[PDB]
Amino acid sequence: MEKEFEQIDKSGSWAAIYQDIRHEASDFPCRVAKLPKNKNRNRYRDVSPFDHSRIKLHQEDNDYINASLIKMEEAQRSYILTQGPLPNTCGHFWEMVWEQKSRGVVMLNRVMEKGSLKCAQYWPQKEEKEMIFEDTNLKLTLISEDIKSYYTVRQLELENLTTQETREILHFHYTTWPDFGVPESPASFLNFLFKVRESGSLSPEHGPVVVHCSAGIGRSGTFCLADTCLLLMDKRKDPSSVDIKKVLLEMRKFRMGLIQTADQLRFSYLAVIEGAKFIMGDSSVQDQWKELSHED
Ligand SMILES: CC(=O)N[C@@H](Cc1ccccc1)C(=O)N[C@@H](Cc1ccc([C@@H]2CC(=O)NS2(=O)=O)cc1)C(N)=O
Repeated sequence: MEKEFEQIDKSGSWAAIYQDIRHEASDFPCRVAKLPKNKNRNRYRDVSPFDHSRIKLHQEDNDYINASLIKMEEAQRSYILTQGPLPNTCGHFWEMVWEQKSRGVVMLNRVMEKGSLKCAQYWPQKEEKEMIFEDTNLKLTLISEDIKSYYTVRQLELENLTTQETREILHFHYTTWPDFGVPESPASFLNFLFKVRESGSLSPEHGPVVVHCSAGIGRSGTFCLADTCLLLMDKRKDPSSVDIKKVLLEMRKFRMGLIQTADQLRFSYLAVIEGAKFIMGDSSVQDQWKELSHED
């Protein structure tokens, strides 16, 4: 992929490669997302979950949520990519986290971006102001948060009011990744991803991590593509066979539009090439990424 990257850069063909991918991308029915009754459960009329991979709420009322299960078989990791919840779907969103047994939530957007609301304020900002979602009977409380220069890690307590159970949910919020944009640098991106990895949120012992931005495809796709590619090059006899474009197409079989710009695709290569340094044997890179990320 490194020789690929150079040749692509050299030829100034990113937009061409990326466009080929959009052309080859799977096209699956999204009937349920399109039902008349779910119009208000969709943030963007053009971003919908495929029927075969959509996450189903365990409610007879209406089991719909704009969320997709990206099940990467070879990499042995699953991710749920969903849109930034709407004012009326925050209860659904947390019902999904409970039901799917997720341990962590990765937010890659801010609620307001470029003067526009891109996602509801679905978690409490103040410990004393917990949130109650009456429709799904859940309760969410902020226990503590650890704010860094470009991301914030929150410790939340989700309580299922019906069953009296409590679970700790880790919220990993990347606050400076712009819409249709790319992280500041590969190190800052990788320092964030590895933070998520180290927390244990991505382990098979837990349900799929929930990843989202505003539409749940651009930034979310980038994050997931890099993570998956890094797992692949660590599992394969030949760490060089990993084809980023092929992996992305694999992911697009579960949710549409993953990776929204040719530059986000380029950034994914950069991110994976650098991350490979850790995969291939040198753990020191991690410590180096933290320095370059300047989280303090
Ligand atoms: C109101 C609305 O849905 N507007 C639609 C346009 C539309 C489509 C069909 C009919 C009428 C209007 C709309 O803006 N959709 C958005 C969908 C969309 C929103 C946000 C992104 C973001 C890009 C990124 O890097 N991260 S992300 O949160 O996935 C990516 C895609 C768009 N196309 O930009």
